[PDB]
Amino acid sequence: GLLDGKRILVSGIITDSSIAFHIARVAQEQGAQLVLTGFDRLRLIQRITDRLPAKAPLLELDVQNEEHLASLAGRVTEAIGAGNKLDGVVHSIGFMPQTGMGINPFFDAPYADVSKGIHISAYSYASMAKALLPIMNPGGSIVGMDFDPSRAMPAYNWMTVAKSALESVNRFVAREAGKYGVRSNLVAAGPIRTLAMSAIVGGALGEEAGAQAQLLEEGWDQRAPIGWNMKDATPVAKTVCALLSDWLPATTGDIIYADGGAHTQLL
Amino acid sequence: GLLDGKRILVSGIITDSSIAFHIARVAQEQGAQLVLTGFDRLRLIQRITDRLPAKAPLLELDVQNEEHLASLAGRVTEAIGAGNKLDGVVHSIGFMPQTGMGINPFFDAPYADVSKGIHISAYSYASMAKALLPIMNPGGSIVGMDFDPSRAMPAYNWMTVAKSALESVNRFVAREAGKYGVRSNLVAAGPIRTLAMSAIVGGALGEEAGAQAQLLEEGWDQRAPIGWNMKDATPVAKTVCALLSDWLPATTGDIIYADGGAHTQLL
Amino acid sequence: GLLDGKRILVSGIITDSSIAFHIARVAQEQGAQLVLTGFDRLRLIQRITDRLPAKAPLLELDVQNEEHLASLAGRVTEAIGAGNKLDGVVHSIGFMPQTGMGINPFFDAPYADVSKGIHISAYSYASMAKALLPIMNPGGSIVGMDFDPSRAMPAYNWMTVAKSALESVNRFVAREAGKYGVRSNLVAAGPIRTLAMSAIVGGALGEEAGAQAQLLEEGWDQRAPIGWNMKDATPVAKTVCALLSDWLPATTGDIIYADGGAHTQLL
Amino acid sequence: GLLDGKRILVSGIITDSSIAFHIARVAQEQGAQLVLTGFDRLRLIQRITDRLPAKAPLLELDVQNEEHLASLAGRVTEAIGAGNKLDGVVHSIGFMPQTGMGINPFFDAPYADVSKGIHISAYSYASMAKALLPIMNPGGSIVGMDFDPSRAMPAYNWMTVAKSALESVNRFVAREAGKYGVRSNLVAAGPIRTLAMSAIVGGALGEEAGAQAQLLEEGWDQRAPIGWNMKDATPVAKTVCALLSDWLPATTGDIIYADGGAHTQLL
Ligand SMILES: NC(=O)c1ccc[n+]([C@@H]2O[C@H](COP(=O)([O-])OP(=O)(O)OC[C@H]3O[C@@H](n4cnc5c(N)ncnc54)[C@H](O)[C@@H]3O)[C@@H](O)[C@H]2O)c1
Ligand SMILES: NC(=O)c1ccc[n+]([C@@H]2O[C@H](COP(=O)([O-])OP(=O)(O)OC[C@H]3O[C@@H](n4cnc5c(N)ncnc54)[C@H](O)[C@@H]3O)[C@@H](O)[C@H]2O)c1
Ligand SMILES: NC(=O)c1ccc[n+]([C@@H]2O[C@H](COP(=O)([O-])OP(=O)(O)OC[C@H]3O[C@@H](n4cnc5c(N)ncnc54)[C@H](O)[C@@H]3O)[C@@H](O)[C@H]2O)c1
Ligand SMILES: NC(=O)c1ccc[n+]([C@@H]2O[C@H](COP(=O)([O-])OP(=O)(O)OC[C@H]3O[C@@H](n4cnc5c(N)ncnc54)[C@H](O)[C@@H]3O)[C@@H](O)[C@H]2O)c1
Ligand SMILES: Cc1ccccc1Oc1ccc(Cn2cc(-c3ccccc3)nn2)cc1O
Ligand SMILES: Cc1ccccc1Oc1ccc(Cn2cc(-c3ccccc3)nn2)cc1O
Ligand SMILES: Cc1ccccc1Oc1ccc(Cn2cc(-c3ccccc3)nn2)cc1O
Ligand SMILES: Cc1ccccc1Oc1ccc(Cn2cc(-c3ccccc3)nn2)cc1O
Repeated sequence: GLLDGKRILVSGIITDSSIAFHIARVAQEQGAQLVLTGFDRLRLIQRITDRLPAKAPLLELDVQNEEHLASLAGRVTEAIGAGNKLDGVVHSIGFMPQTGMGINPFFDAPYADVSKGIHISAYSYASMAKALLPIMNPGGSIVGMDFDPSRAMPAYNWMTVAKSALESVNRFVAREAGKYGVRSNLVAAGPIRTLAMSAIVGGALGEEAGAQAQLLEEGWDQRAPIGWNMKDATPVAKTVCALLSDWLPATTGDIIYADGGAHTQLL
Repeated sequence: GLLDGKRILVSGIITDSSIAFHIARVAQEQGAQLVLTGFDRLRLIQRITDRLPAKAPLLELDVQNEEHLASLAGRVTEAIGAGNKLDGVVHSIGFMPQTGMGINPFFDAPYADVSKGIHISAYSYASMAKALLPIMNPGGSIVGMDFDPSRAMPAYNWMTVAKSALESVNRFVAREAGKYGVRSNLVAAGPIRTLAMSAIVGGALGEEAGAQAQLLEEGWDQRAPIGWNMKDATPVAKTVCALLSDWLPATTGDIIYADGGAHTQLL
Repeated sequence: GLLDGKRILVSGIITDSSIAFHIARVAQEQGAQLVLTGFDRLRLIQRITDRLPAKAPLLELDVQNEEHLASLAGRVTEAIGAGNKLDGVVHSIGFMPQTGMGINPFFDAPYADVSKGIHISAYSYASMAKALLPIMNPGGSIVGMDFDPSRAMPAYNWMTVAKSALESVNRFVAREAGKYGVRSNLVAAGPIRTLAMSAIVGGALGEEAGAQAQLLEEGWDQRAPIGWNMKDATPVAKTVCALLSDWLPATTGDIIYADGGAHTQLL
Repeated sequence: GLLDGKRILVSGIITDSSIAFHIARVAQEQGAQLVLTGFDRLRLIQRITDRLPAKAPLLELDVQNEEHLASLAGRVTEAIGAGNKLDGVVHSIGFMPQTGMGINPFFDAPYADVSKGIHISAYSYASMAKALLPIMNPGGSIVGMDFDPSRAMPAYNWMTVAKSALESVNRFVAREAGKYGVRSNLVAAGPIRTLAMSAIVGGALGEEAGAQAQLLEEGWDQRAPIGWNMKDATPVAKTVCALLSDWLPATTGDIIYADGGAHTQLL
């Protein structure tokens, strides 16, 4: 059991296909005690989480609500029992208005919208560290989720630009985080079939949405030396737990690529 | 002459210390017929432009102003005579509330503020692109000003994150600018003491900021294999003018490091 | 146990301060049955390995010897018993003649000598993948030691170049090793005083070179957001064990930074 | 004219479709006094060099020839008149045995051949810099030819490794030419149909060469935001002149991308 002891916060669950779900599962399979946080559809996230191995707490956290952020360390400490601190925080959060995604012209998305995506997808990583680092033991990890925005691509539009700032924010978080002996990292996963995969990126594609298999399976399974599997999230979960473990103890402000090696290949 | 005949629009002039002032001057010397935009202190900017070698038109461009961007389309054409287009555009524009800068803590920066910075620092590259690309001739360049943000650093804080996104946006303009025959690039300059810079370097933004800003400005020259001068703005103006020219016709979505080679060395 | 049941070959031990030795000890601690290789002073190496927490077989491997490579495939299976195969291979091997290193100019190293360093430090990575992939299991892992050569530096000179090579070779091996079910990566470690290093650090390879040394070695702890101490190889000896394990299953051709996060920071 | 009165040494011409040939032509149009260096078939190079828009001195230079480099500064001074110096060096030199190219398996290229490949196409950039830096005026430029080696790719095999070091070397020539006030940069060009393309890459690629070649132009013009045409060598010739002129006066140890901007895009 790799994450034994280790109390870990885990945000961004919505379905049993949602990335955070498998991070949560694999964590529990390795002896982690969890605290999970939801957003908007709580009765529904609630139903989902019972499928996880252990009975685990569920806090509400709209990452745009300044009140939810203040009362966060509060609500958490009362869930793992005061005295005990957090060893891990997982940030699997993202949103971006459909107006700056897929076939909708890049120039046409308004800043009002792109701000919302950037607030949730990237800034919220720093605002969560503010909230949680206090209630964290030294040697514990923060892990956030990233998709390689280092090159531009069709569809991913303004979410590329957001994830691009996520990366930057993550290198500045690892400094504040290090003051407490805590690491801050992102995992750059390949594509995984989840809700956002199909609803956000999927719907904003419209007619040229048959692209999603050409582009993708082209840029990933074809490129990856060990193959990629859009239907298999356990790889990226296994990788997220490695950063939560003590086994990458000198890695911080970094990005790990769980993408089948596809960013290191051109063809 | 170099930019002979070409019609370049240049934004971001505020003083004669400003990067935009030099890009403008060096341009004019090479035969560029200009158009300028300023922001806020228009009468004060009017004074400074008359110091440039030749007289050039001046337009008001609040980059946050929805009206301005829209009419900007026309106001320019009315300024160079309809039946004439721009063969280049320079975006030397930037901002961040003294809270995502300096001694001011990284976490303390409110998103309300971090956004106002990003709106002006990064997004407005796409703003101007959509605004102006219709009145742009094939063969033209768009050149934005950038500061190497791939690594974190003290004080610069949320401006790094904004510059980090501005780079990602640059690659998504490159794609749309490509329709019209235009290249999109950033010149990553090293530091020049200006209105914005020298403010935080004297302790106005804290004594511990001006401290960390020495180590930067000094250690930069050390690394630069051909040296670095905070006071000479001419080489970056010269480099920006090279992209405006006919001489880099295979560069787009890309970044040119005009930093005296500093980013390539470790010590 | 982490490598519980895995049978890993570890090259490159020469003292009890070699990055190798620690990788091997930590690997043994986690339940990994081992096989080792040594070079040159084989008699003294014998002494060293015995101080390991477990008995391990020792093979001779002059990575330049085109014969040693040829038999190596077989000599190993002989050492773990036919019908058994390796679940991991480690490559902590490197060498550069004191002419492309130190007070010695960059220009003065002859190609004869530069090549020797490149044969042992870079090419010899594919050398061993060739020799060993046949006898490797699926799920297996290849890991070799890297030192961040993306930016140039004083003194390291040609070993810098040979790492830039080694980095590229790693991405190719990944393609070939992917055929057998095997990931191939590099742990990019910070500086460790491991004899090899600590030689130049005291004035052996010049006093001005040893000067430029501690400016790096200390410039590191300052940059590293969680700090970095050069006398402790246990953080990196673990990050190697992370890749050998089954917890990094989506990563190949990649480079992991166990450097205390100093490659992410500028200051 | 752009390079008026400047004296420039261009190596590695061998056809009228060689890249160094177009670099020569375009420089002369800008008004440069050239000095060329060929290799082996010096008499045939001579027939080709009269095709140039001017007459210019042609020397013999086997970069693998200890005598040639040794005499090199000599027979150059002699051919531009003494008291005069160089302002420009173009390094357009490359080679790798067919054994480490195309479909010829990667592990099977012997280090014997992989070494010759490096030395010539990589090391030689440093050994020429030594040869000429003495005889260069401050303000000059050394320029190399590079293919983007950051990600791996089919066929380009061990030549990816050479170019992968040709960069690491170029960052060390940068700081030794720093001493003399001279810049050292590489131009990463896109694919351009030349002799080497057809003989070494399309030669060691079997019957399926030319098929991958037609499919590369397509899948590059695609990725390029401003398109790309393999038959036109002009744009990369124009980019290398931009690096010789005064106009990128603060760019050294760096790489300029002349690929139509394809590396910044993923699809
Ligand atoms: N599956 C992919 O292809 C993929 C690959 C790499 C990285 N990512 C990133 O990793 C994460 C995983 O996303 P996913 O694939 O699981 O889709 P998902 O929608 O199932 O998970 C994303 C989560 O965002 C949460 N969320 C949305 N708005 C919020 C707000 N205002 N405040 C707090 N939470 C909010 C949702 O409740 C949801 O559970 C995201 O950050 C995403 O951008 C996804
Ligand atoms: N000073 C340096 O050392 C340096 C180095 C590298 C990159 N840069 C970048 O170059 C650009 C400008 O640098 P600078 O030294 O000239 O700063 P500056 O303060 O001297 O002038 C920059 C411009 O910001 C403009 N601006 C602010 N808000 C605006 C808005 N809402 N709408 C339109 N314009 C607005 C101002 O009007 C001003 O003219 C920026 O993008 C900056 O990040 C500066
Ligand atoms: N010392 C550090 O701080 C440091 C940091 C990052 C990466 N590295 C890398 O890690 C590896 C080893 O570093 P180290 O700290 O263990 O120093 P070390 O000298 O103790 O280990 C280097 C190895 O070179 C081996 N060697 C030389 N020629 C050989 C050949 N022909 N065949 C087989 N082995 C040969 C030696 O036997 C020795 O074990 C290298 O690849 C090196 O560049 C070292
Ligand atoms: N062909 C492309 O599209 C392309 C793209 C990016 C970079 N490049 C680079 O540009 C340069 C030239 O390639 P090219 O397209 O002009 O092919 P080319 O063969 O027409 O020119 C290459 C030159 O290398 C010379 N050469 C080979 N061995 C030599 C040696 N031992 N000493 C001195 N000269 C030697 C050749 O004789 C020839 O003149 C190389 O560095 C190459 O890798 C080419
Ligand atoms: C949570 C969230 C909010 C907002 C946006 C996305 C999102 O979640 C993600 C969903 C999928 C991916 C990866 N991805 C994209 C597409 C694709 C389609 C077309 C072109 C190229 C990529 N396919 N696989 C990354 C994500 O971050
Ligand atoms: C217009 C504008 C508004 C708001 C902020 C910046 C800005 O413009 C810039 C001005 C100078 C630079 C370069 N730079 C960095 C530093 C430094 C500072 C603090 C700490 C360590 C380094 N000094 N000089 C970059 C800019 O983007
Ligand atoms: C195995 C081997 C053979 C030959 C040479 C090196 C070598 O191995 C390494 C030893 C130490 C390092 C890390 N490192 C570099 C320096 C340093 C010195 C001068 C300037 C700036 C850095 N100090 N610590 C990396 C290595 O690859
Ligand atoms: C001078 C020299 C000696 C030896 C080898 C190359 C060389 O020079 C070059 C020749 C052509 C290119 C461009 N390129 C690559 C390939 C390709 C085909 C298939 C897959 C992936 C790449 N096709 N076109 C680049 C070069 O640097």
